[PDB]
Amino acid sequence: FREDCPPDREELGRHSWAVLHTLAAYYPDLPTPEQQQDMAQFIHLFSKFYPCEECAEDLRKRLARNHPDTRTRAAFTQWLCHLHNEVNRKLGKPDFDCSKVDERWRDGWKDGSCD
Amino acid sequence: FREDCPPDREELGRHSWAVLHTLAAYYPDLPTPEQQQDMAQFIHLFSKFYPCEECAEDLRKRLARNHPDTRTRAAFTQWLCHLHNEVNRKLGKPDFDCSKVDERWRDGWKDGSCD
Ligand SMILES: Cc1cc2nc3c(=O)[nH]c(=O)nc-3n(C[C@H](O)[C@H](O)[C@H](O)COP(=O)(O)OP(=O)(O)OC[C@H]3O[C@@H](n4cnc5c(N)ncnc54)[C@H](O)[C@@H]3O)c2cc1C
Ligand SMILES: Cc1cc2nc3c(=O)[nH]c(=O)nc-3n(C[C@H](O)[C@H](O)[C@H](O)COP(=O)(O)OP(=O)(O)OC[C@H]3O[C@@H](n4cnc5c(N)ncnc54)[C@H](O)[C@@H]3O)c2cc1C
Repeated sequence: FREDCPPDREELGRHSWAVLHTLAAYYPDLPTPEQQQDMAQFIHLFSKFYPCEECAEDLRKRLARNHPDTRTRAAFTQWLCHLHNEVNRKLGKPDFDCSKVDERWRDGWKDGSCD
Repeated sequence: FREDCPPDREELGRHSWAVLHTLAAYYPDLPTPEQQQDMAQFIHLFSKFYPCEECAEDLRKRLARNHPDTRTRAAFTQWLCHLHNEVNRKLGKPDFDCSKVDERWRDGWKDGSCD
């Protein structure tokens, strides 16, 4: 019941996926070379400091198997959605439909259910 | 009432301070030179992509005025608490007592109110 407590692994995960998907949703459609480098490196550095060891190793192996595609906002928001679905699958959670990621993390649902 | 909606600036901020303070709380007490460099750069890259423009410019000016101290976990968790209090003050919110940051973001309150 006490809200201002350290978050657990699941709470830290929800915070972290919200931060990552939100950063992705606003990344440029046409990023410069340096922004593309900087986002890849951000993701790398995120995985280095993520404080759940099991999460982070798993994750660093995932990233080795599937490198951040930061060429454009489309590629990068989708890449990150595919990444997050691998973690969902690993954990027995259903796939998120990646075609909804702009709705979910930038624009809101088209039916107006977020307004 | 619909929970799976894009977060607003305040919601994105709570997610983001939770992610940052949590990363800090678990940073090493004796980080290697490369970890020290990597955390400074992480913070820099975070400020580059943070998607609230007003938040980010403000923030990039703050960081120019007061560089991330990543020499140790003590210095870095405190630095980040001081940073977050400047944003609190800017916004008319009261100071967070930085002496509580291990309790709040790693260990839980000493009275056991998080157990
Ligand atoms: C980088 C990272 C690695 C992690 N590794 C582990 C691990 O190894 N083991 C472990 O137990 N936990 C791990 N976690 C935590 C875990 O993924 C969940 O965050 C936590 O279990 C809470 O799950 P949840 O059901 O609340 O939804 P979350 O997975 O946290 O998702 C939050 C919301 O995002 C939306 N969403 C779901 N999937 C996608 C998607 N593919 N794309 C866009 N939006 C989506 C949905 O609205 C969902 O409610 C990791 C978290 C992160 C950020
Ligand atoms: C980097 C960054 C820059 C931002 N810039 C702006 C801006 O320019 N303008 C704007 O309107 N909003 C900005 N925000 C959002 C803003 O700071 C708040 O997150 C948002 O207004 C919600 O505030 P809150 O009252 O819910 O608590 P938050 O400030 O989000 O804090 C969440 C919790 O952290 C704990 N806490 C509070 N202070 C500290 C501290 N100093 N150290 C450790 N723990 C603490 C408390 O438990 C608090 O409830 C920024 C957010 C971030 C992450």
